[PDB]
Amino acid sequence: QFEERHLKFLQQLGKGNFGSVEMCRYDPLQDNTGEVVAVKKLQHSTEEHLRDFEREIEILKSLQHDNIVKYKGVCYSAGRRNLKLIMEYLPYGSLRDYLQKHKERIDHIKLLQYTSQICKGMEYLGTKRYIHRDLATRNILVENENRVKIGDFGLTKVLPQDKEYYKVKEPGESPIFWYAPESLTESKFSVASDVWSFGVVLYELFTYIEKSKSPPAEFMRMIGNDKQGQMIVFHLIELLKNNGRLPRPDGCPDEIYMIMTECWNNNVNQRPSFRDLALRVDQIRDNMA
Ligand SMILES: Cc1cnc(Nc2cc(F)c(C3CCN(C)CC3)c(F)c2)nc1Nc1ccc(F)c(N2CCCS2(=O)=O)c1
Repeated sequence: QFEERHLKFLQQLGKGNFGSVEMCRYDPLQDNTGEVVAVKKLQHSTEEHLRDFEREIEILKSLQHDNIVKYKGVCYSAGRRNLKLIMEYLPYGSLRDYLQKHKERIDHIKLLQYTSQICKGMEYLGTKRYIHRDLATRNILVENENRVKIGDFGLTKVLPQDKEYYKVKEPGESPIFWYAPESLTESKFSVASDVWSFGVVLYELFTYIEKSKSPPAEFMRMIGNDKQGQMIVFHLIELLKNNGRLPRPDGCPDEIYMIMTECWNNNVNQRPSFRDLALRVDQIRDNMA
């Protein structure tokens, strides 16, 4: 759909797990009438990454929801190598940076608005049996002050038809401080591990991304900063099996922290569903208004 000769580079937006994203202008008339778009590409176009990137593209194309970043197309040159994914451009960047920069205008009601939008997006993913696997505020984007969207599907897996978990071990470093215990121990990913990660996202939101209060800082302080290398993971595992948890963020109401701790159940089957999470969050939001 998009021809790369018209994809005009404006800046690099971010560099992630085997991918990078650039802000470009698609200007096929070359008269500065084209629209600004986001362009995702691989930084090493090997074949596992190309096939996984094709899976990611197909997954994003199959999703249409107010709280999921919009797929716009693909662009290739030289016979389908250098595949690029074209997406809508969201002008406010990640929810992590946005929250860090506007923490004194964003009150609790607004945090719960974002929360409820994230839960609706995640429930829509669950209806397609997609497991996102990388839920974090750095991965949620801000369209405007009233709308956020889940935004990076590079790790998203489709559940097998006969099971409710997906076992995956990738080469790479892993956002272990967002991982459910069964994901750390058995590499099992499910809707319930996405619910654990969502609990961590709720924590993040209510810390307003204060630097010492991030999940990596809190967990490294809890287990001890002398842990170093693979051994860190080991200690984290013990911390979670002895019911060590991230603390209640400053100013967080007890109801919200209880939602968080209910999402951090060691028992996979006792974690709430995203529909219930949305219902509780919406009722709290209505109580506050
Ligand atoms: C699809 C999409 C649409 N619009 C936008 N708008 C956007 C607007 C911005 F002002 C910024 C920043 C704000 C902060 N300073 C540094 C400069 C500009 C920005 F970073 C993004 N971004 C999108 N995606 C995206 C962006 C950035 C990413 F790192 C990743 N990721 C793929 C590798 C890891 S990642 O999965 O996080 C996806």
